[PDB]
Amino acid sequence: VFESELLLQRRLATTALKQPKELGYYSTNVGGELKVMDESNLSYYYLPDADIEKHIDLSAGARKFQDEQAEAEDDTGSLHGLLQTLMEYERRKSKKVNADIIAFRGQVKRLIHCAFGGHATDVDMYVMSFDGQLFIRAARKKLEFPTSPRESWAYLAYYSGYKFERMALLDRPVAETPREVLESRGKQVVRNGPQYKTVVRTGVGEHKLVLGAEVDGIFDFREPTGDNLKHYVELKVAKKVQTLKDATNFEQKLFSVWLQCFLVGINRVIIGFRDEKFVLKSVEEFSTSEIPLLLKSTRNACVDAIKWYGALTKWLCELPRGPEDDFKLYRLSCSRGALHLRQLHDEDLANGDDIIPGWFREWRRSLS
RNA sequence: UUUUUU
Ligand SMILES: [Mn+2]
Ligand SMILES: [Mn+2]
Ligand SMILES: [Mn+2]
Repeated sequence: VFESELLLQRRLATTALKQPKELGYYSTNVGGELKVMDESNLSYYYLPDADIEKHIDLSAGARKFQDEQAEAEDDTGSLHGLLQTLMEYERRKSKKVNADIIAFRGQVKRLIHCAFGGHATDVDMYVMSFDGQLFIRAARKKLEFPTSPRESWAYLAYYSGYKFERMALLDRPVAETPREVLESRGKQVVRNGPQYKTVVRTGVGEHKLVLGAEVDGIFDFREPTGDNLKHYVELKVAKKVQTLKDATNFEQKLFSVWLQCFLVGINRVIIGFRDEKFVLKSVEEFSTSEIPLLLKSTRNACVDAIKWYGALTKWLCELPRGPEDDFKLYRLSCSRGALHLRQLHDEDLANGDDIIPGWFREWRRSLS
């Protein structure tokens, strides 16, 4: 329990970020399908002006949407896919990855965000120490799906995100896509089961992290034998700005998508702007490194976030990580303006697969 | 994917 708490206004004076580097990738689907070092679920961006001129309705198909994530019974916070891909990478070099924290981008994002307007309740994770490193996972085994009717704002907003993915992405590059396919994206059923994730090594301050992140597609082209961070794009839906209150909202979405992308080196953002009827009006591309300067013309928010990020990283890295500390377990939360760490005594969580599975523990021993 | 007063 030693450094049990970290105040949300704490800041490290160091803005130093590492160049993030792609280590690996993997494709998943509900029903436990995992494919290590496989890019099957990586999509390609294609949304021509001609398509946008057709007045794309991002609420279309909401009633017949197959919510495969909602229907699945699977552990959405699990590190299993990440660790498997990591194992395979370490197996190439026959050597543990050099890093302090192993986690999902989404969870780190939530950690940073809770100092800048993000909900404190979104931070609810486990930290387990093992082999000199910290393993961090969402505590929740399943996400919180909107349960209101499908004609509701809350449901349409939720769906539109996936609908815009279907209208703006392709399974393969344009050249390799049948015409029937290019011209009928409006008809096709929207899915959320299939995912593609990158696994990246990055850093802030003195500390290095390994982050899994879900990736929306390739913007321009893929390098089969190179690092594809620079080619990835993050897709996002936002309400068309026409009022002072819209603008402030959009500034938040910008800061937020900047959190989402800078963490793992994704430099391309595309935002589909909708009206209140969920009709797509236009699309605008942004470069991630540009967002902080854009926000400056509205704030020092990005620089502070980085200082916060370094503070919480060094704070978490103060947890004991020596040979006697294997399988210690902690709950990480946010409340009353601070982050909290609390050691746990739950032998079933610590000895089961929920955080670090046996096959991975066994793999790391085989290395010492 | 949705929300986040920041
Ligand atoms: Mn996808
Ligand atoms: Mn995504
Ligand atoms: Mn997206």
